[PDB]
Amino acid sequence: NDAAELHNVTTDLEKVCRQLHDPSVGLSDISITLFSAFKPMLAAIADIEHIEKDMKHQSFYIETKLDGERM
DNA sequence: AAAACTATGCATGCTCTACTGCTTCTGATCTAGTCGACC
Ligand SMILES: *OP(=O)(O)OC[C@H]1O[C@@H](n2cnc3c(N)ncnc32)[C@H](O)[C@@H]1O
Ligand SMILES: [Mg+2]
Repeated sequence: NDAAELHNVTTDLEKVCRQLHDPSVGLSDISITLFSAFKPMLAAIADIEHIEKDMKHQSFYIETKLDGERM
């Protein structure tokens, strides 16, 4: 039931298959752990007209986009 | 004076050791292409 969630945090099939061996027994809490790769949060295209509606009519942060690798 | 034994030179074959030329193997180099991973 909770395997995609664990893989989004560990990115290691071995841990997913070992920890989640019994379907009945789940994982109490799954979160980013040290020395375990986590799938980075990505960004979606924006239509400038509705930008405010996308920010729930509140303040937002503007930053520059950098041309390089993600680490 | 005549005959028998021996010495030395030379021809002859076979065997062994350098030098030139052809063929093949290795090393080194360059050029073209593939793959990982990102975006
Ligand atoms: O087009 P895309 O989906 O790759 O864009 C997202 C990527 O953009 C890079 N990036 C650069 N600067 C930022 C900031 N400030 N925040 C988030 N992402 C940023 C990342 O590499 C990202 O995956
Ligand atoms: Mg980028």
